[PDB]
Amino acid sequence: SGNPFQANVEMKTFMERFNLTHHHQSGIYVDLGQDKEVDGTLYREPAGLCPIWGKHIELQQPDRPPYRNNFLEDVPTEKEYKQSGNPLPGGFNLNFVTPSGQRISPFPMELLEKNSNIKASTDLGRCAEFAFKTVKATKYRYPFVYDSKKRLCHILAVSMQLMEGKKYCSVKGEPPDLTWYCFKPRKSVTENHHLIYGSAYVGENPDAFISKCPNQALRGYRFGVWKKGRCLDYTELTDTVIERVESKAQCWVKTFENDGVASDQPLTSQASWNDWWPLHQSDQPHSGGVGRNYGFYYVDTTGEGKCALSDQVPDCLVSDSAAVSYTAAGSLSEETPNFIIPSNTPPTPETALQCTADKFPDSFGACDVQACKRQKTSCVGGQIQSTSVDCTADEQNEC
Ligand SMILES: *[C@@H]1O[C@H](CO)[C@@H](O)[C@H](O)[C@H]1NC(C)=O
Repeated sequence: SGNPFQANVEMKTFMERFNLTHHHQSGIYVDLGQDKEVDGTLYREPAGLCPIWGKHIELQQPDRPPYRNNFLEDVPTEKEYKQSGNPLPGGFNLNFVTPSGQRISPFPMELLEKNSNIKASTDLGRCAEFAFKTVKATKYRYPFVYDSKKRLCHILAVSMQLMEGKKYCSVKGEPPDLTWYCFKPRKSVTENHHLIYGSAYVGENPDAFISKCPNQALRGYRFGVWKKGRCLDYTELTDTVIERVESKAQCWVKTFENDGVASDQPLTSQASWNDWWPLHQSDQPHSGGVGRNYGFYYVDTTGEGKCALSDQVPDCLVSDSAAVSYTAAGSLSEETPNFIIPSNTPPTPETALQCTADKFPDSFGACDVQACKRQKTSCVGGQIQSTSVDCTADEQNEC
């Protein structure tokens, strides 16, 4: 009878957007899928094509001045690090100033929107284009953070994303001998949803991410894989991790902070006070975006908020009007926000899940005799429905 989310061009192109292995093509928790040579040494470089919503690097600095514990503060100056002693004060922000003595980052969006050289149609893409178009003279492309609330575009001099261990870096000052404070990738239930992280390469095709990335939570559907002639949401799969959550927010954080998330990160040196970029290592992994990136919040039959998490690139959806499907790349929110909608170039449709009952009639599958359930695909108040129901009484003789 067919997988309905595949028996259509419109469906296909739409299910493709959640496929992070396809367009994003790189680590999400850590993103370092490319190499680039600078001053004769080979460094890792972020390369993912998709923007990562809510992602910030949490620092672990001492809780005393001069330490701000915010990665959007400037990379420190030599003088500032002379004054502070170990570990480094400051944040990850590029702090270069042009010859004119004008400042690179953070850079105002109002300036970008009125620049012809900036050919992107959306504010997020403009920042991205700017990241991509601006790097004593190198070919390295810094990753960037768009502060979408302050409309400032940040270029990040530091590409490192994760450092831990008493062998590498200090935590809150301890041990006190270490040059670097530790830091990791974070997503928070409450903090910083308005920051967007990305490799420069989001900017090469500054409009592409609009339809090739899973930017938003998908409200009212669970990620699923087509099997045994029906859509199996992750709960029905053996490889899936399921964790009890208190709010749909924790689930979303989990799709990004779980152990299996696409990660391009066992370092082999104490970074110098000045090494803003990971070194290329012989055995470095490139995830390509393969990972436990996918997940949804649902409530089970007993009233519990749960969180299914899978590494299976989904190819069908199970309707569940309470559910929200998250990935590592996109936002908690499910509303297209103003900064990825052209300022004007008409918007690109996703009508892939709109329907009428007349042109979209109840279609039933054959009986999965192992689960004694069958696919039913319908249209209810203008939206596609996809669930696994009871077989007929007849078919039941076979389970
Ligand atoms: C996702 O994309 C990759 C590479 O483009 C592909 O090999 C894989 O089959 C895709 N997974 C799907 C469509 O479920």
